[PDB]
Amino acid sequence: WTNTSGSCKGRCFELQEVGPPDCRCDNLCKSYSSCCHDFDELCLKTARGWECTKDRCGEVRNEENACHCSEDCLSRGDCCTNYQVVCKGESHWVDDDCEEIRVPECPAGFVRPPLIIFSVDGFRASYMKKGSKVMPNIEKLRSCGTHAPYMRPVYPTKTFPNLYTLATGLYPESHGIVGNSMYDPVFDATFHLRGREKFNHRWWGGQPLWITATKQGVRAGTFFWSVSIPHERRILTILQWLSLPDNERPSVYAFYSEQPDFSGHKYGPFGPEMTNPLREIDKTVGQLMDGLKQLKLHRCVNVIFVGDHGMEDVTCDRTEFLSNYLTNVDDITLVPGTLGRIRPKIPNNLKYDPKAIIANLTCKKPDQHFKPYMKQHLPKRLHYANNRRIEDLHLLVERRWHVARKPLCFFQGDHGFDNKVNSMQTVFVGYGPTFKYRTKVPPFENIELYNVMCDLLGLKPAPNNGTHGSLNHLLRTNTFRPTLPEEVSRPNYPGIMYLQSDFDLGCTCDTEERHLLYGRPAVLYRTSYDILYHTDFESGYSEIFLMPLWTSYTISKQAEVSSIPEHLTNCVRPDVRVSPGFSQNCLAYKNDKQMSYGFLFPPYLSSSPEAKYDAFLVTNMVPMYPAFKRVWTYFQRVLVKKYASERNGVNVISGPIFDYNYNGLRDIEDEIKQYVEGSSIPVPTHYYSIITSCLDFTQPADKCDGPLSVSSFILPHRPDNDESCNSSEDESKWVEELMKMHTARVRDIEHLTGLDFYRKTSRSYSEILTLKTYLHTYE
Ligand SMILES: *[C@@H]1O[C@H](CO)[C@@H](O[C@@H]2O[C@H](CO)[C@@H](O[C@@H]3O[C@H](CO[C@H]4O[C@H](CO)[C@@H](O)[C@H](O[C@H]5O[C@H](CO)[C@@H](O)[C@H](O)[C@@H]5O[C@H]5O[C@H](CO)[C@@H](O)[C@H](O)[C@@H]5O)[C@@H]4O)[C@@H](O)[C@H](O)[C@@H]3O)[C@H](O)[C@H]2NC(C)=O)[C@H](O)[C@H]1NC(C)=O
Ligand SMILES: CC/C=C\C/C=C\C/C=C\C/C=C/C/C=C/C/C=C\CCC(=O)OC[C@@H](O)COP(=O)(O)O
Ligand SMILES: *[C@@H]1O[C@H](CO)[C@@H](O[C@@H]2O[C@H](CO)[C@@H](O)[C@H](O)[C@H]2NC(C)=O)[C@H](O)[C@H]1NC(C)=O
Ligand SMILES: *[C@@H]1O[C@H](CO)[C@@H](O[C@@H]2O[C@H](CO)[C@@H](O)[C@H](O)[C@H]2NC(C)=O)[C@H](O)[C@H]1NC(C)=O
Ligand SMILES: [Ca+2]
Ligand SMILES: [K+]
Ligand code: NA
Ligand SMILES: [Zn+2]
Ligand SMILES: [Zn+2]
Repeated sequence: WTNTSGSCKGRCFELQEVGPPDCRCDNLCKSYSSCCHDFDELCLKTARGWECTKDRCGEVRNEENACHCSEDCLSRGDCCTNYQVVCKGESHWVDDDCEEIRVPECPAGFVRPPLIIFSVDGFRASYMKKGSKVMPNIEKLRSCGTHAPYMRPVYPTKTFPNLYTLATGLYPESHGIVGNSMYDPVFDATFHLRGREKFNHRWWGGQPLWITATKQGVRAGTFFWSVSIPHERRILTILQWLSLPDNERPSVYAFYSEQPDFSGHKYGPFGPEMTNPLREIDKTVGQLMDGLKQLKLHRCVNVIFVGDHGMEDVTCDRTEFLSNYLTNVDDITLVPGTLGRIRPKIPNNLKYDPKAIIANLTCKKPDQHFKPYMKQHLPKRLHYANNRRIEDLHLLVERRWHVARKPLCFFQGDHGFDNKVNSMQTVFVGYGPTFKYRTKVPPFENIELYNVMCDLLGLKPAPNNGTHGSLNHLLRTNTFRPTLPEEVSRPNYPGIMYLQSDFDLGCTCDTEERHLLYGRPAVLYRTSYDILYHTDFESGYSEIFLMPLWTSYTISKQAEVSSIPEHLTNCVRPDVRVSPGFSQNCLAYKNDKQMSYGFLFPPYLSSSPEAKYDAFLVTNMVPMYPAFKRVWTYFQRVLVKKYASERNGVNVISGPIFDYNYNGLRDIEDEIKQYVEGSSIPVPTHYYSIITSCLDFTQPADKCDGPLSVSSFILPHRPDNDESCNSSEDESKWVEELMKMHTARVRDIEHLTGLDFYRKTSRSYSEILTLKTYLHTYE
């Protein structure tokens, strides 16, 4: 029971923690029906609106007014934000020239620059192009501070997963808010964006910034605002908190606006009706900045202007219905719209038939505007599988479309799609003493921001998925000095210890400086492996997994592609430096009716026939389904050379990935669940390739003076090409399309392999971290 007879007098929006029996006077009080009886009366005044007018200057204070224009308002901290402009002849902040802020200029008693996070819902990155004609305050923040052209949200590109990712630095699969709506089979309970279940703490994992701050003795303002509280009151409240005594004042603040998302849904992102909401948000930013100027804080505070996701054109006329594909959709529950998650209507309904459902949803219409995936087959870059709240069956929906269960307008916009889709990208601007001045930075992922906010606050971040230091380039100071991980396993460099006669493998056959331009990868786990040198490639061959952890080679732009001769079609040779016992055997391949093999270094790119025979080495071989071979051969034979030509040479590192439990992390031996028939040769779930060149394409890759350029992939190792609806055609019609979908960051590959790349370069470690987080999106 909470005793609501208490009073909020002297208590409005108090930061003090207040539990029942006591009644409350904060933002959460309504959700808990715990407000004091006079909360709305005392704490939510609205009289006279939010702006001083000339006729109010030097009024006697009426405590019934929403804000004040009396002479004493400044000392008390409750002036309307435009008081000085109207009453004292000052200028709005937006009308002042931009001046670099080289160090914080903070009033007496401020020990560090406060951080204010200004989040806007559904703010598409491209809205920024509207510029000062529509958003003069925001344009000033953007042009004078540090901005990215866009910031990449997490999937699904909806509000709750993204706001909580901003707060935690975690992927949804890790923080647990995997959708605006979700079912947890262990709780047997359902979470919705609207309603009370979401208030239960059991849903929310990781450690959000406000808790990190609090635990480390840094005080936070609210990070939740009741929907009933107007934006003007949110801003006034923040400004009032900033006026508090040194011993009460928070260091970090959050503002949230539900616009322009609401209007985007109603009118679509390109609607003329979007101008007004955008003007309104700008006016709010203006109130904040004017208010800060009144407090002499406008050159003291760090401000982050950040969105949760973008907005796409989606109308009623573009809806796929599952009832067109499946016979009884009333027996399933679909989380619908811009994504699909399917489970039986009755939890654990035993007659649920997922393989039959997937088969009926696979490439059944030529223009089909979604694609079904078991979650472990989703592109690894989405990091969307390792959580019990994520249904096994997922539908990745085409941009501009919806998926609905059945047929049984008012909306022209929506979001939720694949987070590399352009329309889903959102905004980032940082302005203030700790950010750079008039600086543009490359796009980056929202998972990175938690570390930076911790930096801006002097906090040590909880473990998260950001790569700390990858955003140091946004900052004038307070950068984090990263340190290189220590290698855990040093390699063996084995010479010949055997003879061809030594092997009974079933086969028949009738540098470091040049091929590892950025140094050899460090192995960050305990294992046993051999460095193997060759004319055309180097590898780290694992004695445990019976194949390379990595194969590294450089291909000049002028490099010549050769065919493989018909007599060498099935040539596999023993490797005299590696024991027969630590080798794969071709008998297993001849014997497995479903699994073939491929090579990490492609024979096609041999320097010479003598060298080409090295490519057929048993230690360059890896297990590949014929379906995958269609992809890999096209990549090895055609694409690698094409990249070399377009990029002026490339350095390639390729290898296997084992992630049977789909947690995005290197499997231990125990976790591997498939082997070549009759053998102990483990089967990769994916194959990766990291392709690097000189950012300045005029320089060849091996002669690169400056920054690097990288693209990487994590290709799923599957027994069929059902994912590619056009795979019956020549590889030139579908393989690249598949590869683009499975683009990846180097950092993703690092998690999955336990390797550390780019350890020997002429660039800073921070620059390299940025490179490792880069994602080539093909948008
Ligand atoms: C992104 O970054 C995160 C954060 O570093 C990484 O996630 C971590 O992975 C490691 C290694 O697998 C896990 O270590 C294990 O920890 C558990 C004990 O963990 C419990 O206590 C910790 C610490 O307080 C807590 O964080 C954990 O929270 C998990 O479980 C909660 C209760 O169910 C849940 O509410 C919360 O959301 C989180 O669930 C997620 O992780 C679990 C696995 O723990 C997973 O089953 C679930 O689906 C979610 O993904 C938990 O109470 C020990 O038993 C082990 O010995 C081992 O030490 C961390 O627990 C895990 N941390 C978090 C917060 O997820 C990711 O790997 C990284 N991803 C990538 C791709 O790099
Ligand atoms: C709810 C997220 C929980 C915690 C994360 C909090 C903060 C994250 C970091 C920085 C900025 C601060 C944000 C604080 C947010 C406060 C208000 C929180 C939720 C309001 C939710 C809301 O109003 O959603 C509106 C819906 O139209 C979204 O529906 P969709 O359009 O379908 O996604
Ligand atoms: C709920 O709150 C009211 C307000 O504080 C409490 O009312 C006071 O209670 C004591 C009774 O011993 C009186 O002396 C005061 O006159 C009351 N104050 C007012 C302004 O009403 C009430 O006690 C609380 N209910 C509880 C504790 O169950
Ligand atoms: C998958 O689609 C096929 C239709 O292509 C469905 O087959 C129908 O099933 C009903 C009863 O099961 C038969 O009486 C109809 O004759 C079939 N339709 C056609 C056009 O042949 C099948 O039911 C679907 N499977 C699922 C799981 O929805
Ligand atoms: Ca794994
Ligand atoms: K075979
Ligand atoms: Na196919
Ligand atoms: Zn949103
Ligand atoms: Zn929305």
